[PDB]
Amino acid sequence: ACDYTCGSNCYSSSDVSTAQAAGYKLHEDGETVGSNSYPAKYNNYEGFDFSVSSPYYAWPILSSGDVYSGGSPGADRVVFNENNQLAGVITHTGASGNNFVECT
Ligand SMILES: Nc1nc2c(ncn2[C@@H]2O[C@H](CO)[C@@H](OP(=O)(O)O)[C@H]2O)c(=O)[nH]1
Ligand SMILES: [Ca+2]
Repeated sequence: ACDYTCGSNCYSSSDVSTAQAAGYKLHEDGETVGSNSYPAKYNNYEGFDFSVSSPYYAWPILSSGDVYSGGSPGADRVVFNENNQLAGVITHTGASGNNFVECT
């Protein structure tokens, strides 16, 4: 079963931890990759009910299993905070415009 389901993409907790670790590392080094400069600040316009405190940062999680290194970020993102705590997993899939919805 999927720990997180983003559209047709299935993710396990291990997939999320691996992606989060990569994104947090770049965050601590102040380095960014991709046209959207990930890891990027996530303002939570959607108003998701995250249990951990902000600031939040979004980092792409890929359905291929590989860690994001630039290029197309796809539609899914892992959101983490300054303490390297997981806030949630979100996606543009099934969301209007440039908004996000949570993966179930
Ligand atoms: N939907 C959404 N986009 C945000 C938020 N904070 C920052 N953004 C950024 O703003 C852009 C959308 O206006 C997003 O790019 P993306 O659409 O390429 O993912 C994303 O990087 C937020 O809270 N919600
Ligand atoms: Ca996987």
